[PDB]
Amino acid sequence: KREDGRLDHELRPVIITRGFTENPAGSVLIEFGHTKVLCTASVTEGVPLGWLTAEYAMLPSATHSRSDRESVRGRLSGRTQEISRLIGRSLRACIDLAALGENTIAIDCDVLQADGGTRTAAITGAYVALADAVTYLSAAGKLSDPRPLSCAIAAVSVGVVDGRIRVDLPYEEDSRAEVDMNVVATDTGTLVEIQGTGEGATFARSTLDKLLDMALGACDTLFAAQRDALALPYPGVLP
Amino acid sequence: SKREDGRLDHELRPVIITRGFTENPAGSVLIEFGHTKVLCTASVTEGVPLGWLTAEYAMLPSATHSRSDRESVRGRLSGRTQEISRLIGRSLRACIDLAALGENTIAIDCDVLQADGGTRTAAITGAYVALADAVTYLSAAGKLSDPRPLSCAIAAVSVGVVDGRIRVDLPYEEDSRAEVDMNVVATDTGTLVEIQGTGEGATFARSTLDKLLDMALGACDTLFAAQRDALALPYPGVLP
Amino acid sequence: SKREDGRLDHELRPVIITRGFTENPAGSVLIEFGHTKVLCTASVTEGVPLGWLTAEYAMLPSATHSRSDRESVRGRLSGRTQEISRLIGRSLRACIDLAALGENTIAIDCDVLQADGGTRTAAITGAYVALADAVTYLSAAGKLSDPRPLSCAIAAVSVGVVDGRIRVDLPYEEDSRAEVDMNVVATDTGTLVEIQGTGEGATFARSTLDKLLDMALGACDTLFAAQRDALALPYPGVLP
Amino acid sequence: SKREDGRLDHELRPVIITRGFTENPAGSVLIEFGHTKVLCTASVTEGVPATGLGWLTAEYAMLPSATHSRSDRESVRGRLSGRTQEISRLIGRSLRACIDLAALGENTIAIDCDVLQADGGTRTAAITGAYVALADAVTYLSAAGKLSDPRPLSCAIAAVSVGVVDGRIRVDLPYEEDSRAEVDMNVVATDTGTLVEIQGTGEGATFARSTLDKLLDMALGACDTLFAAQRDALALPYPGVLP
Amino acid sequence: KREDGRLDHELRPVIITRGFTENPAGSVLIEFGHTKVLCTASVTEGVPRWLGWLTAEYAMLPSATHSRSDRESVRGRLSGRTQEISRLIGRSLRACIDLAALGENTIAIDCDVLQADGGTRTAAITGAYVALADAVTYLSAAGKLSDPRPLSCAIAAVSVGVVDGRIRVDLPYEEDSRAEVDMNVVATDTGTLVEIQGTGEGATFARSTLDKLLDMALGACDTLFAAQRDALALPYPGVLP
Amino acid sequence: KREDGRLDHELRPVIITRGFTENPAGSVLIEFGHTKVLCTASVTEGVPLGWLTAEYAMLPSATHSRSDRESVRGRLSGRTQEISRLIGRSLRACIDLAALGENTIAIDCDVLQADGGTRTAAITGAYVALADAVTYLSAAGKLSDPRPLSCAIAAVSVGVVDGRIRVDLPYEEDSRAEVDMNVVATDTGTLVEIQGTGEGATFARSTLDKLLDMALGACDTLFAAQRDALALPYPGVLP
Repeated sequence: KREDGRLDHELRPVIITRGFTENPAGSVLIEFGHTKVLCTASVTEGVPLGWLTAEYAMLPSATHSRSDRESVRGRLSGRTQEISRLIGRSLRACIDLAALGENTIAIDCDVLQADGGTRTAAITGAYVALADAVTYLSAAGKLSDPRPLSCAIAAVSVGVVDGRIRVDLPYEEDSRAEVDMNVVATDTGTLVEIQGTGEGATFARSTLDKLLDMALGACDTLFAAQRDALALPYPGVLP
Repeated sequence: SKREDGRLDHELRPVIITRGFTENPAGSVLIEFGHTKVLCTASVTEGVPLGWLTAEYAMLPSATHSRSDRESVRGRLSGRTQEISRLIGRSLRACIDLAALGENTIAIDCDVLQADGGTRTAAITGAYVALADAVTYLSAAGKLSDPRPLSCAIAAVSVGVVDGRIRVDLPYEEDSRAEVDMNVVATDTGTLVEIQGTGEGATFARSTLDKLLDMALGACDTLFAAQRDALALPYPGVLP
Repeated sequence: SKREDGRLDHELRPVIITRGFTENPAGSVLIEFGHTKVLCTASVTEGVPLGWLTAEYAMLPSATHSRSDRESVRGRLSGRTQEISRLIGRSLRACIDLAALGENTIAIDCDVLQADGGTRTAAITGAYVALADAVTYLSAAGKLSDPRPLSCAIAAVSVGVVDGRIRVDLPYEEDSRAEVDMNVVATDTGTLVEIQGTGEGATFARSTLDKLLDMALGACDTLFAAQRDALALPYPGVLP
Repeated sequence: SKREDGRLDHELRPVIITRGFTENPAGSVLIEFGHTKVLCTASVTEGVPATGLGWLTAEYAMLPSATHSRSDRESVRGRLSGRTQEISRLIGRSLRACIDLAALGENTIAIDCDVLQADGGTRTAAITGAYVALADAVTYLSAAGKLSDPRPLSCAIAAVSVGVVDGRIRVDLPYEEDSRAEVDMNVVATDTGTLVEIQGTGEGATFARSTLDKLLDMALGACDTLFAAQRDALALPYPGVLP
Repeated sequence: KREDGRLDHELRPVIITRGFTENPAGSVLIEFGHTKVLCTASVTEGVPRWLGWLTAEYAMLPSATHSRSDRESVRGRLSGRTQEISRLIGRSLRACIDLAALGENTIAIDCDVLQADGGTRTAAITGAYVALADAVTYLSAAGKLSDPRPLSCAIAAVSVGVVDGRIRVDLPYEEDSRAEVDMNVVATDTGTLVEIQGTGEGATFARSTLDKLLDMALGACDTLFAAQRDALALPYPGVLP
Repeated sequence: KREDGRLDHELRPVIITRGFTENPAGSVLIEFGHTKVLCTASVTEGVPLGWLTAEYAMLPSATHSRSDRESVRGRLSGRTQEISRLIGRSLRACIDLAALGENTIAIDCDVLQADGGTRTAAITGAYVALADAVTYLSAAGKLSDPRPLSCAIAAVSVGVVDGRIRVDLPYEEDSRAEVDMNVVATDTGTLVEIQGTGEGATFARSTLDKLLDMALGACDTLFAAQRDALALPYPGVLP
């Protein structure tokens, strides 16, 4: 067994809390084990066909050692930009921006604690926030079509650690992985993206297929967790 | 007769203090003043630029009623951010013996998850508890030059004149109509630390100041008790 | 009994106010608090971004005893700068009826030519005189909805506990020793705008606060007089 | 052949590799994928910014006039675009996968990829060209006797864009094809039959796993041509005067 | 003889290649010996804040210098040298163009140094003019010109200074660093001056020296103007509108 | 005819006020007509052979219409950097940095009011400040050479306005000059730089002769003004 007592194919405990804050149309605190990310979906009137932007960031204290605030430093880190763009791509893949009307949805993912898999947790939670924002826009009757979402989005890290394929890697496993990867998938039997291979690793087709098989199994578990959380009543006051 | 949320003029919104909200920081405190939520962390490092303490305040884009642009993306800190950041630094350093801490550095981070008025005062109140936990952590690791670095407790609350009445801890609703606004920082040893941030366009008589101070200082006593209650619990994590 | 510059605890440094120091701005005021020299200007423009006023404070690199780095060259505004800039803007707006001004904008610039303590209080005191000249200018150009946009006068002074004594208008040396010190922003009507904390962070008794306010408000009276004397002269324009 | 430039779906644009385009850097390669043009240089430095292993960094930029309509300089805006940082990081990650930094010794190689003309596939061209520049930088260091081992390079790196355009799977997409593709991505591979990365590009889309397999098939088939083009160019004499 | 193999009045081999890239209306790779600069002219309709306008920007690729230099976009700011040279280029090119005759169109000039071995800004100006000409040719063929001949003269520039007690033109990096005094001279094919600038660090000069420097510089520009005409005599290498 | 009643070859009234502020070693308020520039020279304990650096900036209200503060914009204008570099290069031409101590002299030129010829005023004033800074340093025994200054620096603007050559152009003339430039010279019969200004224009060789003749005549007057002001005692003293 792993360090956290998990089996190789097991996700960490996933906790999805809708309406963690009240101002955003969507506000979801998602936890993959000790990894905690607050994902919000803010709605505005007027695009700059609707639009969806995505921004990812980590609180200075989220990491084991405190990192400098990017605002203080005066610039975004490369990693930040990389992840933000991944999230933006991932979410747009399952939303019909024409059915959204000329609206703008700003996705914000702020990591409160980082113990590996922060970008995949962020994507998984961001989708729930997006669902709530859409529910909100629907109530306020601002959607060109009642169902802009064509599929659900989830994501999970996967890699070879200690000679074995494992899913949802915490910090310690990730730093030890001979090959690692982030998989974004839909509940409608399709892929959205495979992202961010670990530094210095090259993989064979067979290895890719096995990594995908693992990740897709785990994603199914994520879709269910999302469905369970979304089955509850909207945590706020509908327009 | 009563405020929009049913409160009396002297009553604080419900106060919730959760220590060990995250594991990595030596101190991690989620504090809530009603709907206002601020994550307050205290990170510990060795060396300095006596020890030092620095503080940074920030608001998540979605914390406000309408999303605000991320400062890192905009490429600069807003004036509000530097004002409040410096306030927190001054306030906290007021009750620490940096000479009795070692050549260590405590970085205070206050990140607003939801803004509903009084974020900077909640931030200060929560930051003190985080600091206290950072001091406990340092103590266990045998890093202190003196066993008791903290010389007093810090707390803070907003006060103002809304509807011609002197009220404490203003939400956004009240704070937007306040005839006069401000933030008071005080110690649990009867002393003051700072009075700050008068509402836009607001002026106030000397006599009004004294009533505002009376009220604020009353609420702070409630805050110090809440802090003590929270700090009574065991350290919420693994200790060196 | 006597301070380094031969002053009593309650005495202000010699105050000099020179209007029309430059000709381009509607208001151009060189104010001096002893050795502290601040050029305060008021620029008038078309419309807002009810009129609006903004304020910006900055120190010339050579103003400080040891040359400080130019902010433009550094690539960022210091926190102290934004903090003071905001205070100046708010203070002035507290004694203007923007409606009486009509859609219009007054840009306040306070640039320190020489810093010897109390640069921000000098900047506020001088800025008001520049603002008055800006109003005078706008009136002559017949761009004012109301002839009397100014509802009161604004001045400010530093005060603190130095060498165990309550003292007003602290120079650089006294400021660095100050056990406690602050900037009091007052109106000539009899109200307060702000009491800005400044140090690294300190605690003071409420009775001490009352003393500090008492002396500070007295010194401001002297400042309001200096403002009137200067403003009693003819507009150094450049009349429209 | 229903492609704007006359190509079949599986065909690469004409590839031109010119080594020693400039003479100051240890490696300097102008690479062309049809009308796309990228200058890929490799500058060598003594030491590293601590264990005993060298380092390789990568930066990618587009000249203002490279795009169809002039774009503003990032230096003038005072900010790096997310696109720039994204590509810069991928290039460095891709090249490091085939270089033994220990066997390299404590030397640092700086890869710079500047787009002179942009007509799609600029980051895949950048990667493909950067490897040749890297190889030349290694030849330089080898001759100067600054290597802990004579052969730090364990494989060759190339990349090509692939996607679904006009309902067909196509490789090496120009500007116009890329801007209308249902699905598109950049495949980075080695010449040892392994994958380095599959970089998603564009607005965002979903694709069946069977489609991915087809995309990889054609992309990897195109990379073989790229690997041969790199070989043929490197078979020429070193354009500079090895120490 | 110089370490170059050149005489004191000799320019390094000059190469001008029009249509190096296809996207810009004008695109010229110019080489003063080992110095290589890509000079582009991008046509835009309309005007900034405004007669038409011309802007100029100069930059060096990190590897252009002997030791790789930091990318300005990564630094987070332009260097003073960059803005100094960018402005010099803008003034120089606008001096020989009638922006009225150009209509309300904007020409953006970009000079990116691929390899630096002295005289990069002068090479940039010389190559930029050729690109400007091609841009004017483009606009004409499109018809978006108020007057068929907005160019009133040809612009060229060269470096010159006193090295080892002798006056020389087109200084490489080598001589550039040993120069008692050196500067950049921009001139027209009419024989008039456009600008003299960038005196070497810590150097002063008598008017008699300045006159010697200018005479030398003007001679060299004659050669440059010939090179420009030769290159511009070839057909437009792009695909006219 | 010229607006202010000046002939073509004469300067606006020049006023030089040393010790305008006390903190810096050299502090000079110089005025060319209505142009006012505060030129200071600050000393330091080292360098980056001594060193001299210069910075020029304009107060927002210095111009007819307020200009944006550069620190607020977040970047230096090209004009600012162009002039800063010119000023530092000019002053360095007449000082033996080796003769100077192992110290730096930071030159700051801040324009209080701009009515044309700010940069030539800045240079002309900056030298006087530099002089006082040298006086200060030698009086502190922190100089290696009793006389680091090998010459005096002064500058004036010259151009063609209304078809005729004129010296020291105010704003109204500068904004309509066909040809325009700034001449930096020494008091020892040499030149330092001829900085082109304006939008850009050509001028004949013989025109350059006329421009320099008139400009160099004006500079002599400036050299006089500098001498007279430096003839007065140093305000402050240092044993």
